[PDB]
Amino acid sequence: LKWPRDLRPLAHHDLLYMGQISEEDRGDFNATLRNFLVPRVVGSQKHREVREFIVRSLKDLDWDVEEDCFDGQTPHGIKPFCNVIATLNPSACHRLVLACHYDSLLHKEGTFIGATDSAVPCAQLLYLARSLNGKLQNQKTRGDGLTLQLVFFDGEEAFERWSSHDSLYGSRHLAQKWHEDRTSAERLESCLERSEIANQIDRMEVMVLLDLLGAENPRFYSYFGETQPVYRRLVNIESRLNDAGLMELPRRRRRTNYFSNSSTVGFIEDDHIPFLKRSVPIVHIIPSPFPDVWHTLDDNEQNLHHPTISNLNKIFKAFVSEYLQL
Repeated sequence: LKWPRDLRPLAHHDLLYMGQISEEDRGDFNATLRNFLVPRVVGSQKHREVREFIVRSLKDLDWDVEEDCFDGQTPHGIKPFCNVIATLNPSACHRLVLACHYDSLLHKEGTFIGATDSAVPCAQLLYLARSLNGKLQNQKTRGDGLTLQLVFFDGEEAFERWSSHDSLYGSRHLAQKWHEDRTSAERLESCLERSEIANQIDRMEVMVLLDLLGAENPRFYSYFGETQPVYRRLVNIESRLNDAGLMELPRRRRRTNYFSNSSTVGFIEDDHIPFLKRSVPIVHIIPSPFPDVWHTLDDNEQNLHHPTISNLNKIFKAFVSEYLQL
């Protein structure tokens, strides 16, 4: 079976313009990121402040923003959680869904910033929205049944020992709410004709999950067959960007090669898992191997590699522009 949306390739000139990262872009992304570079412990004050910042930032760009709050029991007792869900055009039938988590790991030995995990991926999502905003507001006007949706999960990390009950507090909750919330094509703007929509979860066209990003030389693989047609667009985009000479490398005539055009499995359990059990196609942008710093106290700003971040932003901007045909 083919992908349900025709896969039409980014115009060369957009490819170039997405491949730019000016001084202002660097400044903007870094100023976005600085707000995240604090420990974001579930239930904490800084955690709350981080959430408020995400919300203000998306509402300031006329997205619909939802704060999805609930309490859950954990090995460390009861905790409040708030997922943040931002949707450009609510009434659009289908969503390209980009996601990360904004909670940080409770480390035993001290303050854990969680720069790759997932401060940077949270910055990346907001940066995309801010930099592509004019185009996103133009795309919305089409009313052609597709929009962009960002989710910033809460409580992804295990408090004690990773298990089915201790991890993914936010995803498990939202996946479930949305599965149970019934709808149909006739209640929604411009569904594709083949569509069989019985609930909100059916409206997630593909879920692209970002985690552990910001270190040198990531290596990604396609972790899901269902989503290989989409994963391929990442490989192709990285390649066009290198051809165009728009990747940042240490010497001239080098090429990045982050997205390996091959696959493996892992099943690195994550925020995708509860959506996957209800048939939501998934692309997990997570590296194999995990970085140096994973879950150490040195997952901090000093260990972030700004040339890699820039390159990835290029790929993500272009990727979103191609999927949504901006």
